[PDB]
Amino acid sequence: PLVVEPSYPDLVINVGEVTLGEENRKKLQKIQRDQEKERVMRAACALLNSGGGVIRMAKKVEHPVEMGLDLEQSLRELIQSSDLQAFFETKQQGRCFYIFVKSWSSGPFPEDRSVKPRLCSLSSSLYRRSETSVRSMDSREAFCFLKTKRKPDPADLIFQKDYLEYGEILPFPESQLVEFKQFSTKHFQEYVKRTIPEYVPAFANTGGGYLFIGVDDKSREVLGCAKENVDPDSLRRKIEQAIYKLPCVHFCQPQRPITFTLKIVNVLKRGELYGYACMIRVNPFCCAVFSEAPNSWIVEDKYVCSLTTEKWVGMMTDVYSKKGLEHKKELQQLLFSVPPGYLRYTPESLWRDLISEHRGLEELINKQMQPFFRGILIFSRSWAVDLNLQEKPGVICDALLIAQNSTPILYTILREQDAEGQDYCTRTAFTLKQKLVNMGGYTGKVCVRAKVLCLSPVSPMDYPASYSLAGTQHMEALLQSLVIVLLGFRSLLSDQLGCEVLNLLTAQQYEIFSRSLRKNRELFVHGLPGSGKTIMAMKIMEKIRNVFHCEAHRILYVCENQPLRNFISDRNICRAETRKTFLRENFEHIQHIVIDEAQNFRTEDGDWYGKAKSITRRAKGGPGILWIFLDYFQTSHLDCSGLPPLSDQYPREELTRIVRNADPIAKYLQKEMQVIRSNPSFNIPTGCLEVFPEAEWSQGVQGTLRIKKYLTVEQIMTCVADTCRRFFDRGYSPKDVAVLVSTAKEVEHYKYELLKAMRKKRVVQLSDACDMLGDHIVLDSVRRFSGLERSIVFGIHPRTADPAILPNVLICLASRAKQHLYIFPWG
Amino acid sequence: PLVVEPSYPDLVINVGEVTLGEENRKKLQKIQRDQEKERVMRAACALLNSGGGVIRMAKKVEHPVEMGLDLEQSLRELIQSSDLQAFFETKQQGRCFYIFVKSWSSGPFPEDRSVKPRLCSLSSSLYRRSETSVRSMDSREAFCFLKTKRKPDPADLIFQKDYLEYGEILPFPESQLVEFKQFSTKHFQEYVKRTIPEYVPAFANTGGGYLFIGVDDKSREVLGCAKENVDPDSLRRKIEQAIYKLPCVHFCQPQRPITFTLKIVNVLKRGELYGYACMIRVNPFCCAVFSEAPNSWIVEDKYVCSLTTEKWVGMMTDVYSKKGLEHKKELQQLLFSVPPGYLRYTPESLWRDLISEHRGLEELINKQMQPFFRGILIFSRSWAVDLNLQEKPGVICDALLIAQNSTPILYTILREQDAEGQDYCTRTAFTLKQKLVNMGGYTGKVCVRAKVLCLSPVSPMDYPASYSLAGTQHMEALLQSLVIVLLGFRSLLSDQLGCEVLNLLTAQQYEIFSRSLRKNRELFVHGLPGSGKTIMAMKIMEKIRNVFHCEAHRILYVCENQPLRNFISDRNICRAETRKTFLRENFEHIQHIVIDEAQNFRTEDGDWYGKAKSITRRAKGGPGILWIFLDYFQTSHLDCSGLPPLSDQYPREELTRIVRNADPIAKYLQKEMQVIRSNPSFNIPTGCLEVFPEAEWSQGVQGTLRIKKYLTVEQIMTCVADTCRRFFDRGYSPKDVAVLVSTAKEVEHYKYELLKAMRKKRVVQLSDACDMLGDHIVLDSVRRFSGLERSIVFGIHPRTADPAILPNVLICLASRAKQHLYIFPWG
RNA sequence: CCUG
RNA sequence: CAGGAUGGCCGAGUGGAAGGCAAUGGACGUCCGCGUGGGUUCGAACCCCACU
Ligand SMILES: [Mg+2]
Ligand SMILES: [Mg+2]
Ligand SMILES: [Mg+2]
Ligand SMILES: [Mg+2]
Ligand SMILES: [Mn+2]
Ligand SMILES: [Mn+2]
Ligand SMILES: [Zn+2]
Ligand SMILES: [Zn+2]
Repeated sequence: PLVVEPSYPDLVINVGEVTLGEENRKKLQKIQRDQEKERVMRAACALLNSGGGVIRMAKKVEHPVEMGLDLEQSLRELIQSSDLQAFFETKQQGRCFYIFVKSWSSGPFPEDRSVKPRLCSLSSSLYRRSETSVRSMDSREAFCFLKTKRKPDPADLIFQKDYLEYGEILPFPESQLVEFKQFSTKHFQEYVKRTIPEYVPAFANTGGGYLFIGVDDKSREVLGCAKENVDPDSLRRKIEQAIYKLPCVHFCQPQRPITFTLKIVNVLKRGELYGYACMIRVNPFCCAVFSEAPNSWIVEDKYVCSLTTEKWVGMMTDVYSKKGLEHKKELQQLLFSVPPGYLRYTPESLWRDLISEHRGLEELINKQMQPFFRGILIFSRSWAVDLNLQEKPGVICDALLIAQNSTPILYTILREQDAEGQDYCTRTAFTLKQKLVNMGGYTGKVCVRAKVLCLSPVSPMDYPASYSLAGTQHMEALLQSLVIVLLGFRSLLSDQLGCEVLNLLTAQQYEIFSRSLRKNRELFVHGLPGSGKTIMAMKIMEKIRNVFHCEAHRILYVCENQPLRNFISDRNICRAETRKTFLRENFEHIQHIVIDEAQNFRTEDGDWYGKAKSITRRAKGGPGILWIFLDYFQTSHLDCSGLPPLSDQYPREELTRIVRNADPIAKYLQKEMQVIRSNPSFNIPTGCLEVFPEAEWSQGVQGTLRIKKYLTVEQIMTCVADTCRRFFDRGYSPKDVAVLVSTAKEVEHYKYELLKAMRKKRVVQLSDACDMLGDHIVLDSVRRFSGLERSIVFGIHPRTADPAILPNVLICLASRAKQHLYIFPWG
Repeated sequence: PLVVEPSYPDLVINVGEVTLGEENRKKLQKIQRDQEKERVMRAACALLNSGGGVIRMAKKVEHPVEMGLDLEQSLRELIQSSDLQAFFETKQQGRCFYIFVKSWSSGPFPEDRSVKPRLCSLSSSLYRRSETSVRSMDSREAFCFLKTKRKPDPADLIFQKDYLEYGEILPFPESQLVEFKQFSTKHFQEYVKRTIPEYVPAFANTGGGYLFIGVDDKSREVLGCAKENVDPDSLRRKIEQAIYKLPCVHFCQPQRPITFTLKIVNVLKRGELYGYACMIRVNPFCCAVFSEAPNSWIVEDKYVCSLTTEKWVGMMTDVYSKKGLEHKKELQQLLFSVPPGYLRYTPESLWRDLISEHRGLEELINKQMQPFFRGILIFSRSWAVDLNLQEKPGVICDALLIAQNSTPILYTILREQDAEGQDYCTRTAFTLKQKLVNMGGYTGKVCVRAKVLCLSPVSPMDYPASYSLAGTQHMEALLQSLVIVLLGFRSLLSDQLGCEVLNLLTAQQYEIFSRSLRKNRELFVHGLPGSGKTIMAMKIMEKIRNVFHCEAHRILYVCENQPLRNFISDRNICRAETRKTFLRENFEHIQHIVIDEAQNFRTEDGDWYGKAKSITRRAKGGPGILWIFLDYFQTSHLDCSGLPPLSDQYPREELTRIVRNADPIAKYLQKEMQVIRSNPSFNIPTGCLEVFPEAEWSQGVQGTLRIKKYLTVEQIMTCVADTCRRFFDRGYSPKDVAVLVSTAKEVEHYKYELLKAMRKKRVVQLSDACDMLGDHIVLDSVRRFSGLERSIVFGIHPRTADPAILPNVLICLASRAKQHLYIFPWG
């Protein structure tokens, strides 16, 4: 049999002894030549259908030889092209001959999904009547045939007869619908058995036709087979069983069997019976009829296996991340930008951590990277875990090199030499390559070379020169496939990519939303939880500056909360102030005003709404911009806010698509908003909450949502410390974490008890929400964090004085977390 | 040389006497068999590349015969498939054998435009190196190869030597870069000439390589050619000339020749000169190299012609109605809807006119149409003129039948029998079929039969059954192709299709525009001329009814002009009134108000804007909708309108895309809008006209723009009556025509002056603008017609009493015409 | 297509 | 799974059109032709492939 050799970072099939050279292969018998050809073609088909690999065959001579014309032609028939170089490249060393196979189709969503077939095959086993001949459908023909089937006569005059005269001349030739057959007397019955499988499917697949057995092909005479040698009823049984044995597939209901008419008619000579003529009429079949199982091969687990008929049809007709697929080029430019003239190390934070922790690692890597002038080196604690494999103790780190004039190399750094190290690195490189093709959709020639290194002071297969990354185009295509693969697993780089995907989604929505600036002066923007409301507000202020040509200090932003204004003010895109500062101080020189989280405002201090109306109207270039962002789902008190009635808040723009939280958090927000819909506060006008998230919208970003009820305070706080330490080990920064509690009065207690457990985990700085620019964790209340967001958020013990306010708290909490959310409720 | 038979409504190629049957073609000499095959294949390739047709062969025998397996296989190679049935169908009667060919690729923009090649070929003459063999690229391979080219070693050790030894073994085998060839024993220079085109193109197309002439293919021994047999310098000259004779096509700058190094090296024998060896190193070539001109054929005029290298490459590497193609399904369902169970005559106005004019025409057509139980019969004065051909006097009408269970038939009706009648009908049917395929992009099997009929007292081919329209899908696909064909010619149905295209464009822009109904309550809609402002106003009231669930009478429409008020009222979508009626009567029962042409309102009667606000913002379901449609380019007077200041007119929508006038009219509108902007009216607020139309927006609808300056009143009126009579003869209704005058005081004068000429033309009814439903030519002033549209507009002597309005009046005139605009300015 |  | 198909007929020829019952396939010394169509070869009846 054929089995993949496991010691390699690639699929490598050993086919054994093969005779190579056309002169040598001409001296073989037909049987042995065909058997060696079949082994090699099974291997090449399997590697084409499974992401590529290497065929290894032992050659019986020492000197370089050519492949042989018959093997060449079989490879050409496999790829349906004379361009062998595109998929097959051969090397030979000593007594070893290697063929390097590229994948046929790469990824779940190739560009050519409707253009080229999913699989290569040795044969499709689909036959078509092609005028007077029967021909087998190549992969492209069969692809088109099934793609068509999936969508939602004088001969009959002869067939109607109940007897035939011996020597009768039929008045029609063989044609698209007619086929005449004659057989020798002794073998007639076995010849019929072998005939049915090749002509019945061809008629069924094409439009039907008549198969006349007992008619001379050339003269069209009726001859039949002698009575003594044929039993009509046994013949009928045999033919019918052969016909029903044919494998049929369906794309419809009802899935009825092949329909045909079988007639065994009498052949009369001089008025006496001589023999029997068999006539089959084959109606056109609704779907595809195979003569047998297709001859297509794939690698699964470790065995080269043959696809079944149904699996083959499924593949020939029909976590993957489409947001990654769509944004791959932008994401690659952001994270894995290829430097022009030096080797880049990423992530820089993880690299610095590793070099600080381990002595001599810097020198080791620098010495190992001398040959590679340009490219990128991507580090990790364990690429194995990054790919959902098992971790190996003793692995300092893994690094993936993607440099010019080199193949991809996966380095594994060990503290001390190990026997299992090379196996671990090989498994990791093999998985990485298979993902780069089968998930990342890479269509080039790719290999990952596994290389173990030891910090304490089988040969590698040589690939053709076409497997080396020759420059920017290849490196960028491979890094975009790497982006798409990383977005399918949980890891530091997959989390950075997910954050950038969220940013790109927000930018799309903002481009849709910013077209209203030229159309409005007064606007009430009703956002939903996690709709980017604040990001739109900032980008709108920038757009106002650019369009109206007014200086930044002429644009004003008003919010309820000090942390939020602090955050907005540090942008230097406008003047930012609070409701109280706004109501107190004078702003006559201000032309444009933006107001956010207005539903949290209060009427105690004064009529901020009227003040802003006046300030904006008295602007010189007509009335200025007065945009009031608000979200009633995130209300923070039962009092009135000073907003005009719901019927007065016009014109309106609604931000309904969730673009700021990953998929789990978004689903949680969607579910939880129904509680607020069920019981809203009385300060909320009734009809406002009848805004619903877009049903067709998803973020396509992975995240973590964990509910950890039934725990005590010290357990919560130790768990938080453990999780933060794990993230910091994986490479996250503290400035990606925030801890949110019910009220600002409990902030001091929870800070103390968090530092009590953090002093065991090597970070001793917790900051309030009023500072967000330093590299430290943020602890604060849910409410004081309104308008801010962090990648990882710890939600501790929701609590408020009034039931009428409690329902909001879960939404106002979960909406603060971009990717990872941990909830610790009371119980 | 082959020629098209001209007596047919199709492309028919008569290839002469052909031997058919496998048993008959097996008895031939190979030369005769191959010559017959070449003739048939040239015909088939030409018909594939030229829209399809028929090949006629004369078969030497009386009885039915299969085509022959070599002919079948050549057709399979031609279409690169075994599905011959899709393109080739064969019939035979007596001593005639027909092959009906379907077009390979049809239409200017096929669905498969970028995936399948435009041409079928007998040979591409493009060769690629495939390991150790040279292979010709089929059509699909050559298509992909040319796309790739269009988008923007141990052998060298031997090659470096300057002498070799007889019997030397070259230490490397043949490979993708190396070819071993022996010299011929007989004719050496001729052999080298023969072999250079076989190998130099393949190396040049596939990365270069080495060709060693004089090296045994099997033993790899150096043999060379005897010294006395060839002369090295003449051999070099012959090789270089053969190389430079190779056709090449470039897709790049510069267009450099083929690059190579040619070496003739002495072949010693025991240290003495015995012979010569030829070494060619062929460098990779930037573009395609042909061994000879491609073997592809096409029907040009009356000749079957071969395509040149450059014509073939252009065809392979790459009026028409884009909007027709985009909306063909909707346009077909509007105009050419095919009913279930009865034959439909269209256009019915033209049909009625024809039967009224001619005695017995109804009887003739109804008699002819008995056989057909379903379909559509499309009449015309002259389908030949519709298709840009020449008219034939004596032709009553042409009808195009498209009925179930029948092929298309073009009928020509003559008053009296004529010899040229059948020729005229055949030429028209040929043009129609070729257009349906090559221009309308029909991909099925199509033939248009040509029949002549008379009102007073070569046999057509019989097409396969697949050429008859089986049912709804075939009839609809064909009618959708006819839609695209018609939209490229100037005719009555083409003008109706253009009107419906403008309606589809308006509906799309309205789908964009109507999203503001949820988001605004007060809206100022600023439309440009021809931007469909009134259509939006009507359709948005239709939407207000559905979205506010109120009855129609709750909506109020207010405009300036009585004709427009009437046109709106007669639709029963709302209550419609005038500004003057509005400012007097009671309307507080109203919830919603839409104001149109508000720029033309006047202040002297009252505060209409104040009344509108007051009525709307006191409705029960909150403030009502108050949308105001205005167009500052279409200002009719220089006084005050009563609108709020431009700085106040928010929120604001803009309709900047012209969707109501054909392309010439729209361009003329833009050119006049430029004049307005250059010299704006003073009563308009300052920044209004800085609205600009969509730069790239086009309607793709053909129209008529004619300016007949320096005419007299008599000439103008006679020309108007003459053009009206021409249109009415062609089939346009009177109610497609409007005659517009500069001022209303001239209306009765010009009514008299018009009837004075029109009574010669057999129509007696004119109408004022206040009746747009009557089937009459509307004569009225530009001012009174503002807000109304008609297909044909006659603009007479436009002018203003106050100079500023001079270009505004021209714009308000032009914008009224949908398709045909005739202007008669001042002398 | 024929024969074992 | 093997073995076949040659000129008028019988039959010899597996890589440089016998013989037998003056010639006794053809197109224009080159080429095609040994069931048909292709391929390799400097060279094919001869080797390879498909088809009948
Ligand atoms: Mg014989
Ligand atoms: Mg023999
Ligand atoms: Mg032959
Ligand atoms: Mg020969
Ligand atoms: Mn048969
Ligand atoms: Mn060779
Ligand atoms: Zn079915
Ligand atoms: Zn070039």
